[PDB]
Amino acid sequence: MWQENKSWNAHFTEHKSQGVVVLWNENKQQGFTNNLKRANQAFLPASTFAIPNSLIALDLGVVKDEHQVFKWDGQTRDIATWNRDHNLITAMKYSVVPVYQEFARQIGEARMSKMLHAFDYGNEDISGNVDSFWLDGGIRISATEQISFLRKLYHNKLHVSERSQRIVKQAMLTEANGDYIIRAKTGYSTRIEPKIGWWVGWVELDDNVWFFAMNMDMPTSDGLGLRQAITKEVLKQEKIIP
Amino acid sequence: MWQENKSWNAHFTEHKSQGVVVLWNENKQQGFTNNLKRANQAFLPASTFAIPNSLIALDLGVVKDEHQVFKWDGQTRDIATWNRDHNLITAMKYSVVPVYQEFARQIGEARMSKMLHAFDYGNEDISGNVDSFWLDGGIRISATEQISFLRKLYHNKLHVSERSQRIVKQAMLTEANGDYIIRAKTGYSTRIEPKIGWWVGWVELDDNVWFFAMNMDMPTSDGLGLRQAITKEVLKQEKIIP
Ligand SMILES: *C(=O)[C@@H]([C@@H]1NC(C(=O)O)=C(S[C@@H]2CN[C@H](C(=O)N(C)C)C2)[C@@H]1C)[C@@H](C)O
Ligand SMILES: *C(=O)[C@@H]([C@@H]1NC(C(=O)O)=C(S[C@@H]2CN[C@H](C(=O)N(C)C)C2)[C@@H]1C)[C@@H](C)O
Ligand SMILES: [Cl-]
Ligand SMILES: [Cl-]
Ligand SMILES: [Cl-]
Ligand SMILES: [Cl-]
Ligand SMILES: [Zn+2]
Repeated sequence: MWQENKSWNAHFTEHKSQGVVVLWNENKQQGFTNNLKRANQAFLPASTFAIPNSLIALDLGVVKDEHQVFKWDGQTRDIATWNRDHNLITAMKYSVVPVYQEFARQIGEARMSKMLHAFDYGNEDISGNVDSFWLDGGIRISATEQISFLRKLYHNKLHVSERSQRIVKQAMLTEANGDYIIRAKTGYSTRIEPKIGWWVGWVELDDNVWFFAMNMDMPTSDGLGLRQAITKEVLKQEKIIP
Repeated sequence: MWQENKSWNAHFTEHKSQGVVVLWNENKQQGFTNNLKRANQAFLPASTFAIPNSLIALDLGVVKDEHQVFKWDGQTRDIATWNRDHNLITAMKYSVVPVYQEFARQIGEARMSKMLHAFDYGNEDISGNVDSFWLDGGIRISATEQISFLRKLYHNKLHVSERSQRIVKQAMLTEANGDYIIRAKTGYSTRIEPKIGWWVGWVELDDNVWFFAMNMDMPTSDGLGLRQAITKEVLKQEKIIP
């Protein structure tokens, strides 16, 4: 069911990094990770919460479709890509928290809490601000729990409309070529130690789907690109992508 | 509305090719092409008919979803990738005609004809075999008419279910990265002269969509890569993609 491949640790060490990568082979129903312990340690989701947030906002009508413009509120913020108008697609690409904070406010505590339990998402705890608990509140999720959640979304098995799940998987589109499609979401948790980076999603092949969930210590922002780089090095090592 | 930029002809001549590239800027409602007349010249759609064929097959229940497997019929054909099982996604990726011919037969002449008129697709003429009319029958469509049809598909404004249009646009996914998304379908018409290549689809940017339809004379198969190459060289020249 679960095998620990410690050879993947070389990909972390070669970049002076530490963390965990979790892969799940959907065809054979087998999981693989370099660190079974960290694979099951729960962290703040941070921007990876964009996925369940978007599904709920769509299903409840808070967002009509992927085209609806979310106008800038005027306030100029630290990340330049947030200082512009956005829709559901671009909000996910640039992890525009103000947009998702508005999503959560209109959803409300009671509906957020019920939906996350319906999703079986993480520790299902929204303690803190209804609109920042995924950044500095009580919600925690592990890499293996991210896989379980992503597998339901892939199969349209989440307790929301099929349309909601199709739209969010469209927004998750990150890379595509003749060899594979990657649908994924990055995360960068800074408000509580340990500071970590996330990359969760899956790789679509012609005849299989490989889900992945990785997190790594991120004491500084210069190594953010290692989230994708280390994951792809493991994918390349396992001959899942060329 | 329309503007002719004859400088793009260099991209055809430098490859000893002739053809047309038609671009449509969705935000500005403006069109650009190297050849206004050939932009309106109608040809057999060939494999680009996979788009309306898939929409109809989905809307009528011929195809249940993008996962339904269509078993290889055992008949060994010249294109190896056709000699395997396929779903709606890999059927479009590998242009598997036998799959689409099975689609057409189950749709029927009467429903095929009614839907192409509802789609306002080309000259709406299905004369010939119900399972080969887009290959060697009477249907004809121009590059500008392809854009007209694709614009309706993008906006979910075709006379089919929204789910049907979302699934087909997922199957059209051809390339994606941090700069753009290309949803498109290639074509290669070899049954009736003149032999031509097609590439129709659109480029998704953060804040705009650039629809494109190109076709070119294809006397020899070694030029098939020029369908994408010439299109991307024009896209680069217009600073649409890096
Ligand atoms: C979500 O976790 C946070 C935001 N998400 C990300 C991320 O997933 O990378 C960032 S960092 C952002 C991405 N690249 C930008 C950059 O370095 N430059 C443009 C120079 C910054 C956000 C912090 C959310 C909690 O804020
Ligand atoms: C459709 O027009 C025909 C098929 N479509 C294509 C095509 O769009 O390329 C081919 S060629 C085949 C599939 N893609 C491969 C390719 O482009 N190269 C590797 C060069 C090989 C078919 C002929 C249909 C009517 O047969
Ligand atoms: Cl933040
Ligand atoms: Cl699992
Ligand atoms: Cl998609
Ligand atoms: Cl053929
Ligand atoms: Zn060239």
